[PDB]
Amino acid sequence: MEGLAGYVYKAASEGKVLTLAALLLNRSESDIRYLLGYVSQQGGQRSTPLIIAARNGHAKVVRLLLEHYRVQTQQTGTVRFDGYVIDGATALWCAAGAGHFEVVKLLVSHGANVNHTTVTNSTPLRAACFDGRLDIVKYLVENNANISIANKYDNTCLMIAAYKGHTDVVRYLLEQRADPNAKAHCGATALHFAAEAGHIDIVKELIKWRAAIVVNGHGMTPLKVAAESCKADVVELLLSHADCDRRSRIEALELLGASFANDRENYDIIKTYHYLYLAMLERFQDGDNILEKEVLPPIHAYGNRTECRNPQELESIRQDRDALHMEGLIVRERILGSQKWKLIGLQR
Amino acid sequence: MEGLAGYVYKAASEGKVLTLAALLLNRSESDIRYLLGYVSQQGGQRSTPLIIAARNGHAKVVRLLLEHYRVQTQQTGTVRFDGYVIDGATALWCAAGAGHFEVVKLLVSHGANVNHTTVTNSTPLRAACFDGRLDIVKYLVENNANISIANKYDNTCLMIAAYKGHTDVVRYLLEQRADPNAKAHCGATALHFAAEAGHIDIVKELIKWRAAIVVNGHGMTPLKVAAESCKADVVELLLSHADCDRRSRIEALELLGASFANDRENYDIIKTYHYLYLAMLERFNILEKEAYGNRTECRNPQELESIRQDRDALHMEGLIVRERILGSQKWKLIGLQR
Repeated sequence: MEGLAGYVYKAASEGKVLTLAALLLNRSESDIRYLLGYVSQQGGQRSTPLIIAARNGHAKVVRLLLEHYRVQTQQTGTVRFDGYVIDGATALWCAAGAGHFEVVKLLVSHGANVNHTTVTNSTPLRAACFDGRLDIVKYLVENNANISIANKYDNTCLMIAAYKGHTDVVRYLLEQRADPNAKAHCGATALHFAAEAGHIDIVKELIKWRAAIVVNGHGMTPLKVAAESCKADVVELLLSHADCDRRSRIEALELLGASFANDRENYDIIKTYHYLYLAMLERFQDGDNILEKEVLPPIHAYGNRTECRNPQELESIRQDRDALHMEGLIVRERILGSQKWKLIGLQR
Repeated sequence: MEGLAGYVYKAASEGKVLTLAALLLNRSESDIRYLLGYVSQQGGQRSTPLIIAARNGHAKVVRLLLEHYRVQTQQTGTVRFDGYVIDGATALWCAAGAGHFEVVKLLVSHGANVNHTTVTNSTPLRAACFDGRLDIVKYLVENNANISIANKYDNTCLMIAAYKGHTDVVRYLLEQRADPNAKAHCGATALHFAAEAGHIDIVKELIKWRAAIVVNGHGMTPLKVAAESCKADVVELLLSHADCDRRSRIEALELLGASFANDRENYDIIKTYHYLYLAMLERFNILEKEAYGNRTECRNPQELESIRQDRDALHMEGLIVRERILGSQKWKLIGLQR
């Protein structure tokens, strides 16, 4: 009966409804309950015939197990998604993460908990916003998915939708009273992830929904992380949308300019100089009260190398591909004072 | 495990460095990024273990988190100082404000941005002048802290030092080429604040550095602000020291007198009559005076004498001349925050 569990999982995973039905016919429901509750290990995943079938889109197998062998939707396995290992995953969760709307439709109609949480505390709803499948998104919340359950890292459906550019999902969740101002563990809001990824449509949608402007846990506003991530269009939307002060306008322009320069041989030397110079023009608009650039402390000075402190010194290295890379490094340290921890919270 | 986060925060709170260091022994990298980035909500404050450590002076804990666990000095929180909510406060901003000197250069030496601005554009420099801690002030300036980074209401570190009466910090700032003539959103200069608070030693210093006596947002010179704040020492200095117009002398004295008669049940009628009586000592070519109901300003000294003991009529004469000369303070005070 041990290896009989080998053939049940094979037939369910491959979608062979007629094969699976034959292996279960005329067996005790002590053995039937044993076989459909067996957790197999194969492609790095531990799951039941219910889960692997749901994960693979095999609806006729899912319908057979649900309504004919009366399998509990509660059962949880551990699956692989986007390189991540996800413990405590239900068949509902897998189905929503792989875009199997009719697998999701069956499982719900047989009473599956659409708010069941993985060990990552990820929900079927979250798994669906990850992929931006708005049809599954609308259906789950229509069947009472809590749009406010964040993952272990306090990351929200709205956050990951905003990060991956799913405009339609972002707009929908806000219509469903999603909280615009929730803060993840790192402190970012949905506006931070949208800005950092360059999705200007979602930036517009977030501000039109009265999204608050805040700093994350490292002193960064959406304007600043948009500038560090070199999202020039977002930077120039935010440089006028709010009433950011003179100092905020200069630092965004300088962080933006510096961010263009990191791959030393190939960066656009024009756009680097262009945003660096626009900042100094602003720094010098009044010839009497000049916003002088801050000097680095002596114990952190870049040797005999100093930031250009006037328009002419900047024009002096305008064509020097290497000197402008040096400038960017100084500007970023003079302003910005890892990504692994922010990526793990954006996970499905 | 989310309860373990709070235990690490509690340890960094009380400076209990050793029970903290052990709470992080034998632990994953993913876990410490969770435990050392965890924003805990104690009271109205939101802060990480690095920040409340620095806010409470526990240099033992800050170096533990900085050197052993690679916590970035850019960690920002929200903290409560002097009744205000400060967003974007770094660990170095908190230590400079709560006067923790060896924590400050611990952080600065470890590369903490000395010119970090909070959401209110407050700097670690300003946080230290507010408290008048000259040793911390000079250490930041010697590490190139920009003296001219004013807060979002244009309040300079000179201004706050003057207002809070920190004399030796004022003159040190002026020795470092601080612009004495800078104006806040109120239109007020360090001289105005010093006058309003009555710090005669700082009022002397700004003149010694040739600050300008010009009007503010309410159109009032530091002379007139010192007299409205009932600061008799500095009004007498500002008249005597300068070339000041004679009408400036009738006006400063009259207003100084009227301003002592606010709390009418318990105020100095002796001082209210005194200053009003010197005002007409210098009027009565006799310079005459510039009608609410049936109550007009006192003309003759016989009229001022006839109410010398009427606690109420002097109060009314106060309100009357107070409006003749003049005719709010909330955004001035908000700008004077840390």
